[PDB]
Amino acid sequence: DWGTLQTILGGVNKHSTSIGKIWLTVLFIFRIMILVVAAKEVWGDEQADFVCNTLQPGCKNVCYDHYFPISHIRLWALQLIFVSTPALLVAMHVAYRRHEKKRKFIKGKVRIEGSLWWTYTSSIFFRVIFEAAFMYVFYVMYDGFSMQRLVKCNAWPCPNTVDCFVSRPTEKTVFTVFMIAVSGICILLNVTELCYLLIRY
Amino acid sequence: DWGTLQTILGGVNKHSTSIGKIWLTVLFIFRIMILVVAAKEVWGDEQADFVCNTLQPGCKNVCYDHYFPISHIRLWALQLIFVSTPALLVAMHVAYRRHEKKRKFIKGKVRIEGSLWWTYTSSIFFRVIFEAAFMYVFYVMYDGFSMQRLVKCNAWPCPNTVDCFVSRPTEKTVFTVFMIAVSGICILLNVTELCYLLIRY
Repeated sequence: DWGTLQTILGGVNKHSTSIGKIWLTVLFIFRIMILVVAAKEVWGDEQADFVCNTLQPGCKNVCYDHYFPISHIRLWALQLIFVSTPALLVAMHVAYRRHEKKRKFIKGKVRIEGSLWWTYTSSIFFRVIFEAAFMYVFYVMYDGFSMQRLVKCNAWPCPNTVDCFVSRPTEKTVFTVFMIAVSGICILLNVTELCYLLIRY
Repeated sequence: DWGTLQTILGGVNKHSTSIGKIWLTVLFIFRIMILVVAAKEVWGDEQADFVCNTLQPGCKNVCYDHYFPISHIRLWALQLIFVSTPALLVAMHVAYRRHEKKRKFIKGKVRIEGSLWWTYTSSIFFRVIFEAAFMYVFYVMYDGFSMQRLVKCNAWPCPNTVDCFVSRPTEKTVFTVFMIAVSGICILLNVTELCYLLIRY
């Protein structure tokens, strides 16, 4: 039930008029499509085919870890999770509060644009707080903007400075580009919607 | 030319009357016979079949060394070398000084019993100084009087405390007994001759 149901509440009835309402969510899908291709495919090798040229037991495991603390595809994953949260927390805040107020005062819209159009504004703030909280780590945590073919790893139990080599560090980067590019694009659409709610107040 | 020539000068013409003159040298031969059996036969394995249960590169080499600094058969060897030295230094001091004084005053025995029976007394002192200098190390250097089946070796590059195992540590000990026993026997005969030169002065 992954993706089809998030839209049943995520793509709600009739919220705003900016052409960036759907655009942002079409990417949200696109962006989980690109990742549901990367993950199971290019990262399986991450640990397996990660070769350290040393016979020294401890080394290779320590050399992956010290170098791949939260692997990319689990970061990408967490991103799509956190940045998914505001989207579904709001949609949850709506289908609850709207169903509630309605079926309670029918037997016995200033607060529909009040309560909900307001939490949605802070959501849009949250979205870009996350989309940029990770975009940050993904750029600061991981030694520049990509990964090299080999790394020189000083992991504890290696003898002095040893070599190690990653698997397909280009294919791995390629997908770090797209996912970082679309991570920026999906930042602007998010900030344009935070901009439009700063223009008319 | 090993053994047969040391006797040509070692077992000289007519030195003393104690029945321990030949006895000591018959052992000297016996003792190089037992060692010329041990060495090439039981010690080849020392390093080869010395097994340390660890995958840790440095370890096994360091575990032999830290534990077998001057291997037994090279000690035994050095013994038979040093304790061989006084025997052949004297015999050398004789066949030289005797050949010299003779062929020099023939054309133009108070100093034969003086010079030579005196250096021979200090030789006998030297013999038992060596025979006991090593007998000492061989007992102090090597962790008791024999060797265990396995050792627990803390050699640097092992992970913590590792096991290792020696080759035929009994056959190795067996020959440490004989060679240490005959190292004691050959001490007493040496000291009995230093005793007989202390009795009549």
